[PDB]
Amino acid sequence: STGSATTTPIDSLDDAYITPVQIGTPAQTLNLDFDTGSSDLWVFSSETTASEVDGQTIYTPSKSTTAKLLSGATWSISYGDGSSSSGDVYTDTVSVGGLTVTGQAVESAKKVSSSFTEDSTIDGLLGLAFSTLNTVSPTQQKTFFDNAKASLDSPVFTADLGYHAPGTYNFGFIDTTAYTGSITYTAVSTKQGFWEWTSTGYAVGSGTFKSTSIDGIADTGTTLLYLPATVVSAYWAQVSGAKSSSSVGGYVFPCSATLPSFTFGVGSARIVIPGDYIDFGPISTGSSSCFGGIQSSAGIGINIFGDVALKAAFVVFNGATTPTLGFASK
Repeated sequence: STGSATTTPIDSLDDAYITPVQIGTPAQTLNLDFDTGSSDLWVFSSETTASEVDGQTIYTPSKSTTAKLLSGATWSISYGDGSSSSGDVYTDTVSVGGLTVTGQAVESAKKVSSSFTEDSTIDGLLGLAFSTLNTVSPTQQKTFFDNAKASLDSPVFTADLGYHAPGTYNFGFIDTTAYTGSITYTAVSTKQGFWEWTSTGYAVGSGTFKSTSIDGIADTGTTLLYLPATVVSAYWAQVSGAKSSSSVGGYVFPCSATLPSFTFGVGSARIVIPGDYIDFGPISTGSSSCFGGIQSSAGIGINIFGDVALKAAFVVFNGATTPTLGFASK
């Protein structure tokens, strides 16, 4: 089997991407944030505290003839941005782009933090990291990809995120029309539960490539590109007036600037992030200070190849017995 679904930016900045997902019988369609940096499929639901729902579409398990309470199971998750959610668990039928999994753990939110409430466009998350990170207790649950893997034509999914435009998540096949050149594959460590790999270096604009190993995660659920402070300083030094602002929370730059590109290495190959992808617009409405799309990871503990980087590539998440990542230009 295969599946193919369009993913759409939630706003004009590509702050996140939503993909429609069918849950239950009859289908209830919710727009979920596919997140290769976590491993829980959770949804706003009829059980979510009413004051914490503000425009999201909810899953109502009592209206699904295939929903079953997973007795005793609870979940609770906290994300790198400080947001969180928690609740109980049902199993139900879940379909993405024509690919159907029966018995998928659907984690029903009883509580969500303010950032989720405040984002009316995201009805939940669909985790695509390794199932060892799944938070369901006392019986850890498998991700949608893990449950589908054996049925797929090939044990892979691909992320093809658009810049200010829709893109595609495919399951079970590699669309050879969706990229240019060849796909370069690189090793993955699953030791932290992430799609963790080592970039071979970087360049700023037309500058010379610096060969240096940068360990980080391919994370579709993180908006920006978070890299070591040395790398980020080298980037922003090429932008007149750019500075790191403690009050704003990162590097800002004059909105009048033209940003240079940023290149990252994948083995001997190179992925080029155009400068425009690094512009996240005014820090507040009407400001001439703009927020940068490349930020320091120094306070995180891990480097994160978020959407800013991944949207410049066609990315293969290869879930073979030894997982690997592939990147192609497009």
